[PDB]
Amino acid sequence: GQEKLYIEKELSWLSFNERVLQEAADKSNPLIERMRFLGIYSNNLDEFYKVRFAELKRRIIISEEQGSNSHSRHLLGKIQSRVLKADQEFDGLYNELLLEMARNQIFLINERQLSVNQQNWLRHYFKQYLRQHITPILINPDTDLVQFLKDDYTYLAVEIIRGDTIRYALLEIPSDKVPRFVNLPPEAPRRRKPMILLDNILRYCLDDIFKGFFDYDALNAYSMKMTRDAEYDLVHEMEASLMELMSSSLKQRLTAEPVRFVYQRDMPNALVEVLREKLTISRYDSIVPGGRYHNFKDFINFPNVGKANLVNKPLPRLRHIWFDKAQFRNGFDAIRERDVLLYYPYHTFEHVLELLRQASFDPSVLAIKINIYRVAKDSRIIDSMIHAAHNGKKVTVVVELQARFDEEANIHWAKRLTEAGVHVIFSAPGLKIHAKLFLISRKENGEVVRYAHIGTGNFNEKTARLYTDYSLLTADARITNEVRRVFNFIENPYRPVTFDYLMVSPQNSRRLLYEMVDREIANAQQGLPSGITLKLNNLVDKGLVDRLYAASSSGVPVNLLVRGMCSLIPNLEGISDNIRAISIVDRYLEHDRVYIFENGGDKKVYLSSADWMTRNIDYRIEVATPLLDPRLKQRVLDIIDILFSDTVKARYIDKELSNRYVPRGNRRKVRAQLAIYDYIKSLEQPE
Amino acid sequence: GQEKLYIEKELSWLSFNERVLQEAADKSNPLIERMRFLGIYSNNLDEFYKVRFAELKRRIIISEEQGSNSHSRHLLGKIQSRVLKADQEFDGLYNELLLEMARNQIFLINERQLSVNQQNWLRHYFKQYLRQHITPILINPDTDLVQFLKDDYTYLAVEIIRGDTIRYALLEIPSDKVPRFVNLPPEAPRRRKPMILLDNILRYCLDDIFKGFFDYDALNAYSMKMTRDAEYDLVHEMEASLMELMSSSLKQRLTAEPVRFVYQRDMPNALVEVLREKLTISRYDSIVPGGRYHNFKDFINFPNVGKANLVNKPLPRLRHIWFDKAQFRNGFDAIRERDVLLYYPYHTFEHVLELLRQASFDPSVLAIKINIYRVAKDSRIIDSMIHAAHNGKKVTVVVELQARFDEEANIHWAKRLTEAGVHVIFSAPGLKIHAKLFLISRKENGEVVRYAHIGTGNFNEKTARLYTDYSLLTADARITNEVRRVFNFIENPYRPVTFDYLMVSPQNSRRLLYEMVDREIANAQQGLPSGITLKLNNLVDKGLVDRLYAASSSGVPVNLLVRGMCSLIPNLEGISDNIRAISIVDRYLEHDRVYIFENGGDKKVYLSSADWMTRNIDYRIEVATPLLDPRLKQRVLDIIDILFSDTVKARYIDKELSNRYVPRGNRRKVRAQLAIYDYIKSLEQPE
Repeated sequence: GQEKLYIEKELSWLSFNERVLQEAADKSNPLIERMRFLGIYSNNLDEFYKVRFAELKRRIIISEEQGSNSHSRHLLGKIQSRVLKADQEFDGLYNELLLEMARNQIFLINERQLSVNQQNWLRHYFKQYLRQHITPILINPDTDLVQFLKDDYTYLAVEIIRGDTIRYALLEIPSDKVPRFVNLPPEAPRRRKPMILLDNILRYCLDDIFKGFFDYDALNAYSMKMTRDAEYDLVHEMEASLMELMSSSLKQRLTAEPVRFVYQRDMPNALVEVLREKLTISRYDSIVPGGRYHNFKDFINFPNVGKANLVNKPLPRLRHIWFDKAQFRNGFDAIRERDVLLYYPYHTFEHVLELLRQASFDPSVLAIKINIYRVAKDSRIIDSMIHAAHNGKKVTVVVELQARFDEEANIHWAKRLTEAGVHVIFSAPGLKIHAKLFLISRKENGEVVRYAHIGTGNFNEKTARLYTDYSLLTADARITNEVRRVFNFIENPYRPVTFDYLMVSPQNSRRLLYEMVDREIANAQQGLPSGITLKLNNLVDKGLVDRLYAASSSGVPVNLLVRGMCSLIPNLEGISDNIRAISIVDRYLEHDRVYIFENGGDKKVYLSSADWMTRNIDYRIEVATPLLDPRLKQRVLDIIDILFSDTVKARYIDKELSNRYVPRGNRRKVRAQLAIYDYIKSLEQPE
Repeated sequence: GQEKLYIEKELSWLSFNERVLQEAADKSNPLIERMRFLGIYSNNLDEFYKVRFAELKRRIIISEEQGSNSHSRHLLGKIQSRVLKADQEFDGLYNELLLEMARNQIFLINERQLSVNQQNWLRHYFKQYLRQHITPILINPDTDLVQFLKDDYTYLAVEIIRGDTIRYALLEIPSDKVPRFVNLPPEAPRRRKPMILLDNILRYCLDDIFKGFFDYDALNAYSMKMTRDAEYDLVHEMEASLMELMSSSLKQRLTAEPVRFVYQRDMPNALVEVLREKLTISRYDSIVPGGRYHNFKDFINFPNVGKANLVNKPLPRLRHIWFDKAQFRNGFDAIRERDVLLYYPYHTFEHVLELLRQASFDPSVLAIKINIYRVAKDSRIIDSMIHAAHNGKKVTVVVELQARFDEEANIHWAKRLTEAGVHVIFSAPGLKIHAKLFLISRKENGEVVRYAHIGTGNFNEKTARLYTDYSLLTADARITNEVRRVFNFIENPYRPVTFDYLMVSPQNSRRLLYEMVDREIANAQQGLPSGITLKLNNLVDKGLVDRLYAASSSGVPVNLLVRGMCSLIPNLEGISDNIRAISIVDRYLEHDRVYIFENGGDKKVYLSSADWMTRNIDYRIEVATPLLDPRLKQRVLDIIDILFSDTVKARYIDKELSNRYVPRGNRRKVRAQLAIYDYIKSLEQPE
């Protein structure tokens, strides 16, 4: 190690969540929206430790065992140094925001700050609404918190003192059943909006919770929280001579998933100890003191007790007028006529859902093939496939059984189908189909005509609204056959398969990408117009990054738009002098990755679902589509223009991880995510 | 057969549901409440055919096979003659009520009566809300409605006409997902409240549902509904030499559960035929034409678009102040102090639920035994038993696995418990524990003290509110030990067991009842004061009835209050000259049966859960409790007084099944179910 050629993705990520914090600070966002961001920020860091950080640990360990060769503990340090520095910054904001909220007449107060009236109000409220959910868990020598104790929940450790006697009991903050923020009755000026945390209501009612059956001189409560690291598995597909030589002392010290125990700073050491034991806090397990509150994630639902101004105004999802043209009898005619490209959340997912409902009873529809990844809870699509089954249609449904977090939510999504006449097909052990396709075939007088759907993100009717994704609808055989192939590839991957238009992970990808970059590089070494323009969530894969460094050094211009991690360092004398990269963190979540290559003058524009990360190129099922229709190719190009024209949310990506905001020169003030809406909105104006 | 000594229970029942209809007619009830009654009436008759009537069939058949000896087909006739006569009466009311509703500015109109504006309104409404739930089921030669077709749902059979061509398709009225009554926008006077049936919206949009993929000159829709008879099993416990000799032609013709097919009168015979087949309508299956609408049961939720007046005013459930007395530290002290008797729905079930939540963490609570019959969906009691488990408490839970209709809802209520430390105990094949007890033991300084709960109805937190039930809470060992025994009896019934205070079905009952009646009879044949006063839901059991006839003829006075069936004929010269019986059908449902015997002068008062019906005395687990506390014994006596003092809802029971209303002589105007409230209300006034 000498002069960083790339940026550690884990550090790049910290910087990414920091950009998220900038949203909490950014005064241009409504007050309540900023509060909620704090929740996003927290929930992210939460997943950071549960997954990505736990992953890094292992790698650094896997390194050790027999041959660790990366300045790992120097990175670990940098990591927690950025985190601590952040935590103190988080603390600043929360304070600032608390003040600001008060200015707007809202007051998040604690049990000690109650009025000699609200007190009597709470007690009543508690006995009439909360009590039933709050039942002491007694800590006895045989009680084994180990099991029944809820993972990631907040608990209140109660200290029951009677003389030199001390009994211990737990109180679960029921954040699931009851709202975590309760509005107290306005003391004097009816203007004020006072609220208290559910945690502090309990803290305030400890006596009413225990006096009925316990004798004590005093009661003390301290909060604590316990979290387990995520599940491992995909790291042995390299441990050739490693996992083989790897000693049992390391397999046990690598498989065993640790436990993090967090407790309020002033919890009497005796109680901490009591828990250290009851919670099997062994060697590899972590014990950390700190704070009265945990689960700041719960701020993602901070209610809004002010005027609408304090909250973002919801944009109505738009109908793509094309589907409505009276010259179209139905959805299949609209698509047969022209390739249709929808962009969520500006458009309603309601079209794809209408289409699928049609195919389920349209006499001409012969079959339907479609995959169920991480869709919305209890899909309305499932019901449709059932109808199609009941109406004939050869219905084929692929269900992957292990996503990133929405895994066990597709192990039930099956026994049902089969019974009605559906051919169900499960993905291998832990394989992820991050693409979301569906193929529909229908006898259109004599001939069979296939209509496919290629969706960059997933069928989640919840994902369309917080995420921005594409949805291509086509009858173009060039693309149609390719989707058909994809589904075949899934059912029988043992059989050789090739794709001429789609980029399919992990069949081509690497090859298909290297090859496109290598061509721009070629045209650049010939002085022709070249260009690489990517819009990804993460740019990390070693190979792909170097491939870009190469493009830059060969004169090829590269414009990146990565909202998350970016191990690529832009502006490196002789390495990446022609690579400009920014990040836009706004309301919505980018779920759509694009690829745009100059390819001489005839630009190739791909809509993908994969980030330039190793796991997305070589280990999961991903799909990227070229836009054969120049009309649609253009639309995507405009949108990408609005994006790179942002001067409100865009930030620079530098080898300094500064997250500075792109300055608006004499150029216009643009906020992509909003301009994008007006762009779409203008497309749906009566022809 | 000559001079009916008893009344056929099936006829008595028809008369009972007729009393229910009288509620729909009774102008003293708010308009919307009367509408909803029509639904009750319908839902009842619905269950009448699914169960009781299907049961009678079998008996009459079981009679046949080798030896049928009851004027069965003479009864069948009487049965459907009362039903037809009723149906025509039902029709009258509905019409009258429809008129009355209009007077109040409400108009339930059909698709043909829409305005040339609401039409355009519906279509829009349909495409934006209903469409997604309405997907044509195409009827093809291979389609087998047989399976996937929903039982008891309403379907619209659509006729697609194109030349001399006719295609058939089904449309399911989605009463489960969408409200069955939609409010249309007021045409001219803003006063009017126009609404249409969901069935008729479809009927009106047939074109918008099919034009997209079908070519036709016309579309016709006709409603139909299919119902299956309930499940059989408890009739072979007598077929000694019967079931044995019984021929396979009868076991097959007796087990096989028929299917009832109902269709709109004018459905083209071709379509009826199409369905006769698709629906495997075999021999024993029933096919019946009639009406545009089915499922009148859906009227139990008829919305109220008028002023509160049109709906019954909800009485707030009262706290039993006794549990609140400051001299009581907790629930166990209130009960240890005095036997506590709660009467629902006047009181909140909230006490029993508070008590159970305490026992789950009260250090002195050692164990808890309790049964899970037909409780409310996802019990809050289950969670409590889990805590108790987690807190030590030897928790024992009995789960019967087959109730009358809430059966499979207790097959899941288990795997959960065991895991946490709960001793689960399942009831035999099809055994019903219609009692609802729980025993709690707690070390009260040295000694162990048991507190039991004896509930006449079930733990259903839904049942407490439409039903009127008792709930006795006591620490009296005389009763405590007896409950303890009950639970033991359940766990090990193979072991001999005896009860000295509780009436337990089917251990004593018969004996315990015969014996009490026989004693009054004795005191009556000695000129002493005797009396039998029952409050039941049904008085049918042969033996018990004759036992009463005997009491009457021996001079013993008998006062019956049966809301449902009553095979006993009151006022039979020389048979039942001293038996006065009435029925009160009001808002609430009687789920509390009492028993009261004069017993010399020292009256015995029992609170039971069993009706005087054979299945409740000899085949199910029932529990009746004597009221050892004279204070509580008195309260029940007052309530029973208010009841028999009713002169608003009380009806006479006669051998004419006239359902005449008890006339208010110069006596006061009383409405028990309301007076009962004021009685309780007065008991909870600050001491």
